[PDB]
Amino acid sequence: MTMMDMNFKYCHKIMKKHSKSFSYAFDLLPEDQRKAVWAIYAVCRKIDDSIDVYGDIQFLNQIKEDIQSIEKYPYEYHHFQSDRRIMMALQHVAQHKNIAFQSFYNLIDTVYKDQHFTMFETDAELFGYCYGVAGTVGEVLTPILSDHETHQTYDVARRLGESLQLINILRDVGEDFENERIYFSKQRLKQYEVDIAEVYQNGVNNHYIDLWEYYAAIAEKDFRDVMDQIKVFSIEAQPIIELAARIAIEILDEVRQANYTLHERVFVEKRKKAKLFHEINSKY
Ligand SMILES: C=C(CC[C@]12O[C@H](C(=O)O)[C@@](O)(C(=O)O)[C@](C(=O)O)(O1)[C@H](OC(=O)/C=C/[C@@H](C)C[C@@H](C)CC)[C@H]2O)[C@@H](OC(C)=O)[C@H](C)Cc1ccccc1
Repeated sequence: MTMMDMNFKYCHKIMKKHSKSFSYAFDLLPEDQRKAVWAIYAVCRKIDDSIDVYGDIQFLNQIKEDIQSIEKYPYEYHHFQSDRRIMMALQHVAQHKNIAFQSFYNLIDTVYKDQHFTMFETDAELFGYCYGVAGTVGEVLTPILSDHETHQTYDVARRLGESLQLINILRDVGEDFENERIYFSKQRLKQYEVDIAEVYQNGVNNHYIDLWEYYAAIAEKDFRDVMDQIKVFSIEAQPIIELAARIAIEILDEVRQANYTLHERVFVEKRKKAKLFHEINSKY
């Protein structure tokens, strides 16, 4: 192992321990792309953690400054302030791919702002947040998942990330509620007559199913459009991106099968993921 190998292996360790769902898919990719994805995943997880868990603006400030050092001087040796091994790997990636640094900065700002979770007033603000935490990630991942760095490729990758964020929301509403988080907008909860705490206590009702399915329909339409444009991605990523769309839809059906429960985390079995992947890439 070279030292750089050890940096990527560390990034992999972070992905493998925490990623119950992304990890299976992304490790189906070829080696250079897989490694780049590990470094991006590790950096984004550290960003998300810094606030949610380790509890400091300064660690987040350190991450931003490290990324800024890489952008300004991609070939200089930096004494990274945040996590050395992760930043060395990201710098290696940036020497080989066009990283959309402003997307990292948008992500960091969104994570900062989320510190004080004010509920979203409008779907526009919810979707603005889906962009900030996940559209941005799709943007970062674009030059890794594709050889085309056109408007269309970034737009598809952004939409894929934001829709994945919406699936995540739809799966985790109970868990999120326990953590003092509601992502459905106040405008939409008000329209559908849903109080999450009330539902958490008294079971799923029809007003809630309707609200949930309103947002699920948005997610499903967005995935169909991503699938329509699968070919903007590289030939090796296409099957993996298709699996992601598919698992996303499978999660929506599991929630539905579990009658929209707020009291367990539905998940797609690893064996079933393999079944879905097999089905998919026989077409390739
Ligand atoms: C913090 C983040 C993780 C949030 C997350 O936390 C969970 C948890 O902490 O428990 C998680 O660990 C888990 O559920 O196990 C999970 C995971 O599986 O990874 O990770 C969850 O994912 C899913 O639920 C996936 C559902 C399927 C539909 C997946 C399809 C697409 C099959 C391919 C997700 O909520 C993100 O960063 C920010 C800024 O949000 C990434 C790091 C961003 C990134 C993503 C990919 C590449 C590079 C960067």
